[PDB]
Amino acid sequence: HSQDLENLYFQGSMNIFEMLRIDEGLRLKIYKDTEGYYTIGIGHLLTKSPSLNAAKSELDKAIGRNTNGVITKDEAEKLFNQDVDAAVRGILRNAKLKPVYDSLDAVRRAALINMVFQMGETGVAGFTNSLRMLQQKRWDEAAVNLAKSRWYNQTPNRTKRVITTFRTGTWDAYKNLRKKLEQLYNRYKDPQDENKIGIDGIQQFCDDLALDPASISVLIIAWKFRAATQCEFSKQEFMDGMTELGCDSIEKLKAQIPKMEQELKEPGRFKDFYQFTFNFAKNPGQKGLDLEMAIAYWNLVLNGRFKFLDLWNKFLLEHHKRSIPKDTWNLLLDFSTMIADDMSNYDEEGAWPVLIDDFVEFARPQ
Ligand SMILES: CCCN1CCC(N(Cc2ccc3c(c2)OCO3)C(=O)Nc2cccc(C(F)(F)F)c2)CC1
Repeated sequence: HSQDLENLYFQGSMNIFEMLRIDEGLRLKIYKDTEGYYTIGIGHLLTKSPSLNAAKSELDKAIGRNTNGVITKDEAEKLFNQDVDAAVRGILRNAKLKPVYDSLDAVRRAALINMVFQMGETGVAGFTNSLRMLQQKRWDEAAVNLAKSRWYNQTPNRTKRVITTFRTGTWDAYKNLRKKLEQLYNRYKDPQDENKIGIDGIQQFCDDLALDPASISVLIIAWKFRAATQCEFSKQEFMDGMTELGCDSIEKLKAQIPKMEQELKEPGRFKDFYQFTFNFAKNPGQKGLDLEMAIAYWNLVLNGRFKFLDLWNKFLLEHHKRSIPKDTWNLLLDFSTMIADDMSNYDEEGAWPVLIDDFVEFARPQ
């Protein structure tokens, strides 16, 4: 009962959790962070173990049920609140942070905690001049000074909101952000289902971004938004992606697209994108991907990368209808990577899909 959120009902509805939900984002399924470690919620590290089962054990232990690696928002808030309590304890025994923290009102304390989550105690303690201004209630001067920092350059939109919070002592920046995202989402949402954007809204989104829906850039955007399926774009996907990408407008999203595209050059990221495509393309009711749909997506994602793509098309157009399983999809990229220009190094004993064995027999003589 100690962690029950009902114990916080005397607070405002806006709080540090909701603040970090906007500034960092909330994930309700176990995922791997930057450094490859299993994480959930708002940046809550579960374990450094490579074992997902280990991560699930820790999570189940913490939540008190068999989660299967999926939690609710309220469960994420409980984890986050533990983390906040630890951050506050640290602040309160730090001679450079305690005096300013103690001096601040509740809303501005949240802004300081936000900073500590982003940059750690040492990072925040480096702002000696600005912290002194805050301790002295010189809010406008503190705001001006913080805006000159590398922090501002690293995360300008988050930093601006945190600074506004210090300037005003209100949640205005966060109310405004939420409203801006709601109003933007409302431009695209399905009028018959407010939980998602349908085909017409996706088209409008593409048009607003000046992109052809058939372009690889649109698939890259879906990948960055971790979209579940090609047929719709959920409210949760839209909000989570805009949050993760640090964007509260179409202009900002447009400026981010080239950066998304560049990520495909970093280690493992093209493979991640390629594998994502299968799940996105497949009918949610089906386990495999219809061959015709697989061809369409292969032609988008592998053109200019897979030197045998045209022969692959010729091969498949002769083939009978089948569901392409995930493993066959995934292994085609590995085939593309290893295969010699004349196919002379294919290992028939490599446990490739039969489809690829058959392709090599078809192609070697062409
Ligand atoms: C070779 C693969 C081509 N590809 C297939 C999927 C098409 N499509 C759904 C869509 C988008 C626009 C359409 C349409 C269907 O029919 C008419 O106009 C989507 O990408 N949907 C989508 C779903 C969630 C998020 C997003 C995204 F974030 F905008 F990128 C797009 C876009 C074109």
